[PDB]
Amino acid sequence: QVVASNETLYQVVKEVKPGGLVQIADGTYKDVQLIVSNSGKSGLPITIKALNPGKVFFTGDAKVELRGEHLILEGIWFKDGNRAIQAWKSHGPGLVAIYGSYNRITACVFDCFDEANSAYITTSLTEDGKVPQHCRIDHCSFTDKITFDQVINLNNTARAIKDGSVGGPGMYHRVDHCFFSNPQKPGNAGGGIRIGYYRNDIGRCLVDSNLFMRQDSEAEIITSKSQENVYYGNTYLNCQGTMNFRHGDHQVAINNFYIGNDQRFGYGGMFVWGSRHVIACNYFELSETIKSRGNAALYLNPGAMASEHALAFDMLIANNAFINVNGYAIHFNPLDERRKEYCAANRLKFETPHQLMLKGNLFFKDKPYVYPFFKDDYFIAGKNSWTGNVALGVEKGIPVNISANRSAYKPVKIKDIQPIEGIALDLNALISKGITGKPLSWDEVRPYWLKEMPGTYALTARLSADRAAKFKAVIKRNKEH
Repeated sequence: QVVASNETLYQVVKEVKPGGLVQIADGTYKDVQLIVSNSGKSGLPITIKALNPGKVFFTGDAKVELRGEHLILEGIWFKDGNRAIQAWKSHGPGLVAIYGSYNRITACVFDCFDEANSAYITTSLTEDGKVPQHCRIDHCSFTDKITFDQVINLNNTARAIKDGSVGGPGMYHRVDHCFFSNPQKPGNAGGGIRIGYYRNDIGRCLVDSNLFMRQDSEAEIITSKSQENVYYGNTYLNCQGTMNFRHGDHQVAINNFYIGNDQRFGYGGMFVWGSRHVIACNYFELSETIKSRGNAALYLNPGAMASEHALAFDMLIANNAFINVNGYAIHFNPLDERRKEYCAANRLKFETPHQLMLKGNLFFKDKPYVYPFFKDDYFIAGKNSWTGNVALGVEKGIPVNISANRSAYKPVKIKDIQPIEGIALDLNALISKGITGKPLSWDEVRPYWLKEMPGTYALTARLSADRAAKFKAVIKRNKEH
């Protein structure tokens, strides 16, 4: 039914049956506490949506909890928030917390909600330990987030000092067609998306067709902290950070576009920890790279095997293109001084990237940038294998024999890559085709009912006076007194 107030909303949701449809009348729902405990059924989900998306706003000291299964939240605009700053925390449930499996949140807008630290959307474990699975977050816009923690957290474990060989279960969630553009916070303040927490956690989540435009929250655009996650067809435009395989081996990044097209900031990028990854058909064209990280497009982490800063080794880097990157195409030992010290302080064995299979990659440069294609201060003959790559425009930087014949460049056929269980993608076929399509635009991801881009950071790299003030206050109270 049609509800026009928080109370009637609460009541109808408490009575709604599988296949039900709850439509929220045009208006503002202030301090709304939407708790959905009932469940829809496969093929008969319960849909809660604005009667007219774009005219329903959830505001104030609000909160949404999707606890049942087979639920759908659609066409809601979250703004003018006021949650208590002393009641919410990073690593806690998000503004919208999904505790049940098979749930979907689509065509919703989150725009500089409030000052309470937390993610905007999270999948959270119930107090008894159950892990949500098969959820989808799509066609949602996340802009001008001025609070700590990621925009989205996909959890399969509770935060703990850790490292008991145990690991979290596979989630099988999907995040697609979303828009992320948020201002830069100091330090490890939470980025765009986090999946899992430690290397023993299994993710098997699909993140595809998302547009990150000036997603500058922190150093990490995406901090993938679980095994077997697949990142496909995502566009990262002028983002001050890198898309990372932070914890967990065997991760996949295929046909993503990393583009930096101005000189305003340093952009990225992918920083890779761990082994057995598949990094293929990605396109890197960065006008400026990140100085603090080593000025590169692809960073391969030096360190101790399977540690907190897992050595990056034994992986496939194929059919990628590094076009006019103003920095190294590939840095083989970024942050090595810090990593060495870290290993020494933890009695770990410091090692450097090796057993890398670099096949059919294109490295090209014709602009007046000064960086050779590669940096490997620990180069050892034969530690890595190079086959079918092409490089021209600048010195390579390392003693490797590579074809300079561009007209003969051809992506390589790969056919021994096992697909990830639960994810319907033919990895061998996708890699073999080479790089397809091009960067995604706003119209290709925006909520069907939304015409204009919310917020101001994406197009101006600036926050309004009111939002800039709140942002400083948030940052200030989180720093030493």
